[PDB]
Amino acid sequence: HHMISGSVRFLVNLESLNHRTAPVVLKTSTGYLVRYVPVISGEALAHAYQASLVDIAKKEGLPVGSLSSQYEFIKFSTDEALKIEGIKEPKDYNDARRFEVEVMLKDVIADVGGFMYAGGAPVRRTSRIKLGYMIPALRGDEIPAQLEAQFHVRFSAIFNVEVSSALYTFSFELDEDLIAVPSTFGEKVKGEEELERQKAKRVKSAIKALYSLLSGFLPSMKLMSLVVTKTDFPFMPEPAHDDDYIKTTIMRLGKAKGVLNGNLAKAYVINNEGIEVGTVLSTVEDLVVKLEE
Repeated sequence: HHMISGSVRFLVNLESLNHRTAPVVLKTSTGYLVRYVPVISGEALAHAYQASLVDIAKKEGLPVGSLSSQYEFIKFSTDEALKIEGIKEPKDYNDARRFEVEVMLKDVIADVGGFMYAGGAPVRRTSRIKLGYMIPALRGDEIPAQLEAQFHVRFSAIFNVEVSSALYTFSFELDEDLIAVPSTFGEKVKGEEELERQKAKRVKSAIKALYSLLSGFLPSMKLMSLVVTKTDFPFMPEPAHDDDYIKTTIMRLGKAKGVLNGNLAKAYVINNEGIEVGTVLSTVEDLVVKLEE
């Protein structure tokens, strides 16, 4: 299956950021030090992504559900939601596919972003868009000092932090070939013909929704660099911690392609950072257009 994956580096405004935290571990000469630093959750990123997809879908005439249209991504998770949406719950395990397809036909956000209905016969559709946590980018020759300069952490009277911005990174995976494809076991249902007809447009819209995550719910941030891959095998680029993450990504890309017997392995780069790369594009817009091809 074709997937689009990526690793991105953003310069984030600390005032705008400052509340989730996550651990960072430093190996010292006399042991390990664990400190918690501010992060942006994948859930927050997913909300921004899904809100953007709602706007695209409405512009493009794709179906969006009642609650999703209001940027309320309850997404068919309870009987109250189903009543609001006008969808009957699965009557048995064999009705799971009918239900999933009906939900997908009602709401492209539940298709691309997945959903989970808890009930008598539960149905879970995993998200085709997978967004990692956005955490501090651990680059350069003075990593622990930079963390101390940015955050109220000490790796060993209380004043304001020294600096005003920090580099952050996250990674993502979009399983584009699984968009509009049912995930539940069952015999074919009629609505699948209509999903097939809408698939190309749903995929394009999901790719377009990447623009607002990648261009910089979320704090003020500036795109520094990214590498985004297109593979016909599972692949995740290097996290954007080391400055050689783009170079290292291409190395592993080639190796994985051979190991997993792949036919497609394209890589696109945006570099507003001056880092070494070794297809370089100018803007996120140009990336979107290329990923749609």
